[PDB]
Amino acid sequence: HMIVEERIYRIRGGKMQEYLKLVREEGIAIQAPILGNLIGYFVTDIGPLSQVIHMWGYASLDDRAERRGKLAEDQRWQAFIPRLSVLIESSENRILLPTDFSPLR
Amino acid sequence: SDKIHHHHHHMIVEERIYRIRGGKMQEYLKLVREEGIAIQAPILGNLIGYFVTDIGPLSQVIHMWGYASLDDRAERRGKLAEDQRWQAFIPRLSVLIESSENRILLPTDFSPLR
Amino acid sequence: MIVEERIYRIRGGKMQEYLKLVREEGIAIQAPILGNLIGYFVTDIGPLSQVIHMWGYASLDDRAERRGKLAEDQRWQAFIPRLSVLIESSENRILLPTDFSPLR
Amino acid sequence: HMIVEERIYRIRGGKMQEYLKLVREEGIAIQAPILGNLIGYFVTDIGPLSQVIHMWGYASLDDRAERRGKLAEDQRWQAFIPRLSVLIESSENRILLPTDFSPLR
Amino acid sequence: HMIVEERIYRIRGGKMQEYLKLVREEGIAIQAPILGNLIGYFVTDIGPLSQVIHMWGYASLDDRAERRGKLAEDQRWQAFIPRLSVLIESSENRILLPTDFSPLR
Amino acid sequence: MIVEERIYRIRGGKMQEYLKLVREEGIAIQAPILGNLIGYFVTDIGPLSQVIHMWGYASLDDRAERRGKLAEDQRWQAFIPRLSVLIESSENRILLPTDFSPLR
Amino acid sequence: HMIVEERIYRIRGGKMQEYLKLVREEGIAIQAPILGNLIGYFVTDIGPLSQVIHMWGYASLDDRAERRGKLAEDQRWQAFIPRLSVLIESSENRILLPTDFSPLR
Amino acid sequence: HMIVEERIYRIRGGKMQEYLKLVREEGIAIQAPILGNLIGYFVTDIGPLSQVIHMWGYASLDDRAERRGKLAEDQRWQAFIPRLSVLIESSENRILLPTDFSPLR
Repeated sequence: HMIVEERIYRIRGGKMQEYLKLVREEGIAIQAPILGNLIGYFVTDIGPLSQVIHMWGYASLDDRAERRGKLAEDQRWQAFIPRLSVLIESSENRILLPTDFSPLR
Repeated sequence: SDKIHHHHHHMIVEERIYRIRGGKMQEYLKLVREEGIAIQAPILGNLIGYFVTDIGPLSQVIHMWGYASLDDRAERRGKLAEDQRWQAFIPRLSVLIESSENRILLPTDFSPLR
Repeated sequence: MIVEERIYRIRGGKMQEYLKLVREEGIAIQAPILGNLIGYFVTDIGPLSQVIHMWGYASLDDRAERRGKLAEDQRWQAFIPRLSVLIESSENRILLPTDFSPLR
Repeated sequence: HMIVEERIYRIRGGKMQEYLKLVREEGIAIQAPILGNLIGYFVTDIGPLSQVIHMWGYASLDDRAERRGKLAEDQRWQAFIPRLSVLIESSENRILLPTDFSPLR
Repeated sequence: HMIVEERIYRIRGGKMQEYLKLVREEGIAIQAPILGNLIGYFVTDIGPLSQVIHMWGYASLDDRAERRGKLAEDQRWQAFIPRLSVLIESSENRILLPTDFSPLR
Repeated sequence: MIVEERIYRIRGGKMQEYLKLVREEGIAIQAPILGNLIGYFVTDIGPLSQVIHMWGYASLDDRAERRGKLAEDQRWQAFIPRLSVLIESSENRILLPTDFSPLR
Repeated sequence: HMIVEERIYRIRGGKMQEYLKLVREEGIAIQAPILGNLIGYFVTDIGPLSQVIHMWGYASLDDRAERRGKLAEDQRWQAFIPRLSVLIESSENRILLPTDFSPLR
Repeated sequence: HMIVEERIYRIRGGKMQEYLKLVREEGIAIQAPILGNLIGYFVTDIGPLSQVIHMWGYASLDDRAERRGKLAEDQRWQAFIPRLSVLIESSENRILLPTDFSPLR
């Protein structure tokens, strides 16, 4: 019943530490409460490089939309997200459905 | 829900991403459900998640594995290759896989899973 | 309203076969259940042996519910394996119409 | 019969709302009458992100060429398009032929 | 002004010589008179491998559609193409517009 | 004979500037030294903001020598930085015409 | 002087061991003498999977052309290659030029 | 056995010679001792272009992780790497396992 969103960003060359600092020090404190279930947050060591992956869990897809909606209109997030966006070269996401044998489910 | 940490333990995460052959998803899943994960998990030691993509690249499976180091990973993946039940199991699974790739992810110090 | 874009690559030589299956059996089953087929296309210039189809929904919940109904439908279950063997690759995405999209 | 051109653009990080404002307030009023049959204009929510997709109907490809050539010589479009273009990281297109069971046909 | 179609096929591993034989001995003799203007036909030696590229000249895209439609209706092509298509793992095309300094224009 | 296909993606908005540079300055330096320009194209349908140019050579050692001469040419060293800044990505490949290829 | 060719293959799922068995026991004894300078032969453990990479050293690309010609025309190679090819899903290559600070050069 | 890492970078258009100057004159002297086993360093001439490839041999992935840790911490490297990184458009790595019949193994 739970769904997982995987977000995958390609960060501009040289800007990774900048990106992590903003999220570590400001972004995540705003975003996590609202979205509700940060599962994990990663920087790739082997594979595609200058890559961050974050996973978020949700009770449903319309719970997701409601939460993501609340985030988009949060004033602090509105101030924050333009500063992060300028460091992102490309992004994509996908909806993952856990199997009945997934520990995250 | 929330996680709570008091001391660091070093951990890496492997993401494996397979494109399954059209028409084979339920067969792939059934093999893993009924046989493979019961062999695989105890040996590799820390399964994190196992997913089928609903929006994105389709006929796609994604699974995550926690390890202490990359040598620990190598040690455990070598035990798995060496396991007799696995040797009989993996050829039946591998034939259903069109493509595969993996990568090593390092959790940030603010990752709940870490 | 949201639009799901599904994009399939079909096995070389099997395009007419795929379309025949959909035309004569699949779309009759699929369309009433899913509700709102927007378009169904074969690529002529671009990635080739490519089929693209678009479906409208009220929400992602609504989509999930309808597609679950489709997965549970006996005719679909008998049909989809014949179609799946012709699909070499597939992907999809969710599109939000802008406020100036004539389709919105 | 009718053909559909699908145009898929990757917009620079943080510039999506800027891009939309230009199209909403200027571009589309110029472009649409000349090109003739705007079918749809979308932003991707799940999949490749910071992506816009727009579809244009034409009676034939020679007619597409005539109309896109007209657009390119229009003096308002010339003044407009460079302001849009600096926000586009990547672009591509394709020619879709509707099936006899496509509602859009 | 002329247009050029570049068609790009990836051939199944081990099937190249078989693919080339079919085209050399059966296909191209049917195909070229009907499409009208075969420019070049190539096998990649360095790059994506087991790849053939072939380039076709047309006066216009409507002419292309008219000629490609005739090819599709031709009895000999219809008995032929299924044997070639089974060898094609993947395909794509694009329409190239020569520049005013292009030797081919 | 060998054909090299070079395929460039041009930064958004910079196409006309790329073509102007090559038209008025670049190709007059380049073609004589490289020796056999086959074609030069802009993609209208497919990957966009895309330039494709084809070059004929007697062999790959000849190519290496000729592209070597080009990179040492004073005029070309004065030109190429202005062109190069406009190219967002690039790739090339070597194509061997078949025995039934008109261009051979 | 010396050029490097990097060949990168994707092997059909489940066929890796069979592919290496063929190359180890029959292929490489034919191939390597004729091509002259096998630098290295690898299987990918992290990255794109079910992937082999082999690097060949050549004095020049004309010498490569001549030698690859000889290989293609070799009777032993001709008996061997079809059996390997059936296991190859896709392939690609590129020419690498060592820098003046490359130990391999 | 020994493991090989292949690092593959796409360099910004027009910045290649600037990239090589930095590595040739400063970077490689810092980096090669600390990592210990530079196999090769290449620029692609035919294939994906504006592409740099380098290879590093290691005894183990842990030993790799230790040496990359030392490399990261090195103060001369911290001053160098931001200057190189600004020229890199994208990067990726993979771990290769030499076959038992690879000369490099």
